[PDB]
Amino acid sequence: DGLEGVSYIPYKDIVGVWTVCHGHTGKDIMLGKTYTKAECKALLNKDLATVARQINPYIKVDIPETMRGALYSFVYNVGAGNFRTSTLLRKINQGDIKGACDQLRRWTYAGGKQWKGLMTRREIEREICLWGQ
Repeated sequence: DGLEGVSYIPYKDIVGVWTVCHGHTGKDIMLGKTYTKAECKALLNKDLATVARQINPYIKVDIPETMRGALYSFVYNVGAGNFRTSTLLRKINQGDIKGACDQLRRWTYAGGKQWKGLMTRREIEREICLWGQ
């Protein structure tokens, strides 16, 4: 029972890049292969671990494990080099969770990319914002 909006067979995106599962790209993709749900989750695990490797040095405080997972999903979608990522991490490091929530809530109705992964953008907002309350 495949998830809505997940392609289990690799396809070329608009800019010509092979993609599969939760927006996975990379030289590891097997063209023509029908991926299982478990394999798609393994690719997501691999991609989020890569995000974590990039941003962990910039997370300087202990945070709830749910907030951590939310941050990895955020960065996976928005990009580690985006100023939005830098400002979000800085606010969390400072304990300005309300400020982090405010930042995220500007984008609630943007509605751009398909958010990739098993979390939704609203779930990320909820995770950070519910700690600000």
